[PDB]
Amino acid sequence: CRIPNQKCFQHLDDCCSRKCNRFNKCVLPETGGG
Repeated sequence: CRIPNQKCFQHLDDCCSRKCNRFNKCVLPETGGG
């Protein structure tokens, strides 16, 4: 899905995973990058 490696914010919904790290960046889910 839409690549989880972007910047994530509260009202910023882009990364399909919504998995964010300590740098407020999206990270890859266990599902992958579909």
